[PDB]
Amino acid sequence: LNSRVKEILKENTLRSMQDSLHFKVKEVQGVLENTYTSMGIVKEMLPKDTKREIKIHLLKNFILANSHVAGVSMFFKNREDLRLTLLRDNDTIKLMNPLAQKAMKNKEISKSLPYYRKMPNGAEVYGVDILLPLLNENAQEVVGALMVFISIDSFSNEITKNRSDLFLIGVKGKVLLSANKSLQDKPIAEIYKSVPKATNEVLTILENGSKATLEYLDPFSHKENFLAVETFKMLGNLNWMIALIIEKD
Ligand SMILES: [Cl-]
Repeated sequence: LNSRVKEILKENTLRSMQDSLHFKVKEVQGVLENTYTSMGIVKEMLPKDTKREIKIHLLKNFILANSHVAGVSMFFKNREDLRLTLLRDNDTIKLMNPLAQKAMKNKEISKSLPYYRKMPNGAEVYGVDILLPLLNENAQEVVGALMVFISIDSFSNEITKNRSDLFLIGVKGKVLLSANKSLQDKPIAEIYKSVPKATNEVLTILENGSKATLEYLDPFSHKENFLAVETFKMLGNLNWMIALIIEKD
């Protein structure tokens, strides 16, 4: 049978891979729908006819209350006095946007591309911004806006601490985080040039927002791998995805 069973063994493995991965994905999700809420609080309170001294603490608290959050920032249309921008030194520091606007012009909220933000010590952090229009007591008029800078790098906790077999992949297939940092901000279609059968199945699932398994010769290991991949809407509409690889052995 050694092939009848090599094939049942395969099934056994991919099943538990997807089980594990599905847990890995649940993890990373609730770490952000917690924030989007622990956030959200913030949206309603801030635009209160309260004071700059008040709101700072409000924001300075919400950063502290969300590890993977690395900064925030505030605007108010003609009340220009109310600009400010708080970031990560190891406490917060105060330092010194057609999307922010755009989502005011909506009252729907939006995200950005991943990008690298230089930080008060000098260090550059990969992250996305999450915009959040600020609106009036009646909520038919647009006040200012908020901006929460989510460190993608902060998720090495979930992604790369003591394992190195997971990948976080965001839009059109750009590796967002991975044990090897050479890959951050490069798209899978070029990292894995060698296996378009594979990257086209991954880019497809990403688009459709689903899960699958498959195999590919890895170009770093030079050996065949099993791959399980699974998606989730990063705000709680477009997908991020996590990948879990296992060398056949
Ligand atoms: Cl993304």
